[PDB]
Formats: sequence, C-alpha cells, structure tokens
Amino acid sequence: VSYSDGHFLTKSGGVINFRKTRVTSITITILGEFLTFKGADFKSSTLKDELLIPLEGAVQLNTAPSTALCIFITTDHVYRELCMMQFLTDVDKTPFLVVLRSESKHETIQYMHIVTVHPFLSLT
Amino acid sequence: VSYSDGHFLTKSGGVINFRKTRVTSITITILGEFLTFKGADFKSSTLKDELLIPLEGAVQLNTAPSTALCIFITTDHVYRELCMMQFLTDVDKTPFLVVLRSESKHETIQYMHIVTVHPFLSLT
Amino acid sequence: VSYSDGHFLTKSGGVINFRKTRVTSITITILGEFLTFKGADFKSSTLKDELLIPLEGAVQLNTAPSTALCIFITTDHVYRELCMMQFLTDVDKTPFLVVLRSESKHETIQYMHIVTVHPFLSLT
Ligand SMILES: [Cl-]
Ligand SMILES: [Cl-]
Ligand SMILES: [Cl-]
Ligand SMILES: [Cl-]
Ligand SMILES: [Cl-]
Ligand SMILES: [Cl-]
Ligand SMILES: [Cl-]
Ligand SMILES: [Cl-]
Ligand SMILES: [Cl-]
Ligand SMILES: [Cl-]
Ligand SMILES: [Cl-]
Ligand SMILES: [Cl-]
Repeated sequence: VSYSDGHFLTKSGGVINFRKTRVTSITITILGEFLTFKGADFKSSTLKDELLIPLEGAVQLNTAPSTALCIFITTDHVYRELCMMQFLTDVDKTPFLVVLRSESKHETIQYMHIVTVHPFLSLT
Repeated sequence: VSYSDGHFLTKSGGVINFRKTRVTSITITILGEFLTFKGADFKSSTLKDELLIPLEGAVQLNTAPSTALCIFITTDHVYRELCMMQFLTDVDKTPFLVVLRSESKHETIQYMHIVTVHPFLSLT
Repeated sequence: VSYSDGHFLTKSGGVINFRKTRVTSITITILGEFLTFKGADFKSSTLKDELLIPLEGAVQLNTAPSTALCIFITTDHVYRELCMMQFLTDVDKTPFLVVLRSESKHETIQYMHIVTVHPFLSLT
C-alpha cells in the first residue's frame, strides 16, 4: 500500500524501473540502479546543455528537478558531471526525462550513465 | 489546509512567489517559475562565490540548502552553473536568499536566472 | 518521539553528529554544521573522484545521495566544488560516507570542509 513500481521504455528499448512512495501529499520516486542510456535514446544525441529522453509507458511521472552525477561517453572523451534531471510531460502527453547540463559540446553522446541521483519529488 | 502561498520583495521591487506544503513535521517549499534577479537585487553585484539577496515580506522562511541550475549574465559572459541556494534569516531578523557558487569572478552580475531548482526543505 | 540524535567517529577521532526525523515511511537526516574532515579520515587521501570515509558508531545509516558544496584543501590549492554524498554500509557491515566528485587530481587531501549539504533521505 505504501509504494508502487512502474517502468518506462526508451527509444532503444531500454527499461527504466522506478518505485514510488507516497508520503501523504507528496510522492518520492527512486530510480532503479545501474541506469545507462544510449545516444539513440535522446531526441538529439548531440551533447547539448539540455538533453531530452522521450519515454513510453503506462503512467505519467511529473517531478521537481533532482541532482545526478552522470558520466557522458563520447567517441573521444569521458565527462563526469553533476547535472539536474526532471520528469516532465509534453503538450502531446509524451513523457520525457530532461537532463540539464552546464556546458554544450559539439560531440555525439555514445552513452550516459547515471552514477547516483537524489530521489525525485512529486507534489500530488 | 495542506499548503500556503507567500511572497518576498527584492530590492529592485521584484516578487518571489512560493508555495509551502506541510508534510507532518517538515515543510516543502516550491518557488515560482521563471525567476530572474537583477544585479541590483544582490547585497553586492560582484560575481562572488557567495551571493546574498536581501528580502522583505511577511513571514520568515528558513530552509536547508537546495541545488539549482542558474544562468549568470555579465556584460561579457554567460555562465551556466549548478549552485546551492538557501533561505536564511539574519541576526537582525532580515530574510536572505543565499546563493553559493564554486568560482568567484571579478565581474558584475547583470542578471541571474534560475533555470530549475530542487524543492526547499524546512524542519518545523 | 519525532527525532533521534546519533553520531559517528572518524579514523582521526572526529565526531560527526546528526539528527534523524521520521516522516512516516521516510527518515530525513541532517548533519551537524561546521564539518571538517582530515586527509587521515579517508580510506585514501588522494583527491580521487570517489572518496571513502570509514565510520564507527552504534547505528547504521543508509541514505540516498545528497548534494553538498565542499572545500578541498591540498598543499597547493583550494577547490570549491559541488559533490554528491551518500551514507552506505559495506559488505562487512562497516558504515562509510562516500563523496563523489567530477575530477580526479593527483594531490593529497589535507582537509575537506562541508560548506552546506542538502538533507539526507532514507526510505525505512
Ligand atoms: Cl525522438
Ligand atoms: Cl536531446
Ligand atoms: Cl537534488
Ligand atoms: Cl562526437
Ligand atoms: Cl543590500
Ligand atoms: Cl551579494
Ligand atoms: Cl537539492
Ligand atoms: Cl563585469
Ligand atoms: Cl581506512
Ligand atoms: Cl578515499
Ligand atoms: Cl540533493
Ligand atoms: Cl598534494
């Protein structure tokens, strides 16, 4: 009764698992560990300062932003960075995970690994 | 009954809106979107590694720190940075929003835009 | 009844105080202010991108990661950085505070000061 599990599918067919815990008027969502995204999962694979991961699945998830430590692997480099992440729903009802970064690079993302991320808050 | 709205005024006459949600012994405060501060809103407009925004308004707000992604516009540059922010009350009862940054610059702030910020926690 | 106080000891004999607040199924832990660690407190004092602080004390603390602003003093430099921190328990039941950073440096930590840190969440 405390929690529910859910998931999303990425464009490349990856599964993002999460668990939601209701704490009265708020919900805390924790993502599954060892999450890795391919460049193919992003709307654009360019390593921009705003990245969009379109999602599919059964239930919307709309959150405040949370801090993550991510690793971005490009052909030539490895970038280890604190980023902010947020689950948002599009005007077309399409769920997205948005990743906000400090510095745009003219490089293509091969992988993004989430090392660790703070729990996500939603105000229900 | 769950929440209350409040606001602060900045030195330049800007309005910071917020909504507070009580979750038993804690309060979660969410700031209004699209917040932009002028250099004139800071105690000092120099782009120091600690920035202070003095506030006026009806009710104190004292919080733990939260992470934000901010944009700092100076005459010559645009800096997009993760920062920590915290609402604190001064020894004189003056409320402040404090912004803590990584790197002091000898430049004057024209604008600070909050792109996104994690909710603020207070332990009541 | 709302809270409990606890502490850990560091290798150099420093005391980390904390206060835990239960909010139904979650616990919020706030660390004592003015925390300073010596290089001697780390498993390795090299300024790596993952730092481990072994702890002793009466009660495990297992948390999600939280953002901190830290100052790292080395012989030659002062680094002011946002980092993520997390309390984890080892396979041997040894509690650790882990600090995750962006950039490894081939320098020895003299001190790490926590300037400010977001509260820690545990899902009980
Ligand atoms: Cl797409
Ligand atoms: Cl994108
Ligand atoms: Cl966060
Ligand atoms: Cl590339
Ligand atoms: Cl002033
Ligand atoms: Cl200032
Ligand atoms: Cl935060
Ligand atoms: Cl300037
Ligand atoms: Cl050790
Ligand atoms: Cl270490
Ligand atoms: Cl955090
Ligand atoms: Cl050194």
